[PDB]
Amino acid sequence: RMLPRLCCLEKGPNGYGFHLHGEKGKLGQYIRLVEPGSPAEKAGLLAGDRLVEVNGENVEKETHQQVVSRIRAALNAVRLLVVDPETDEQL
Repeated sequence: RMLPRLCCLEKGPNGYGFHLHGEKGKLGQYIRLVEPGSPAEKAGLLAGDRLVEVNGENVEKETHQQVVSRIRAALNAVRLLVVDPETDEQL
C-alpha cells in the first residue's frame, strides 16, 4: 500500500475543521469529512484517512472520545499521522 503521512494543522477561526468516526469492523478512528477551506484541508487531510497518531501518540486502539480530546486540547496546532484510503473499487 502506501506509507503513513504526517499532516500538520494550524488551528483556525472555527477550529481544525474535520470530523471523526469509527469504521465497521475496525478499532480506530477515521476522518468522516473534511470541511472545505479548513486547516484540515490546507494540511492535506482527506475523508477516509485512518488516524495512527495524534501529536506523536498512537491512537489506533483509543476510543472516539479519547482521540477527540487529544485534538481539542491541542489549542494551536496538531500533528496527525494518517494512512490514506485505498481501494480497488472504481465507481
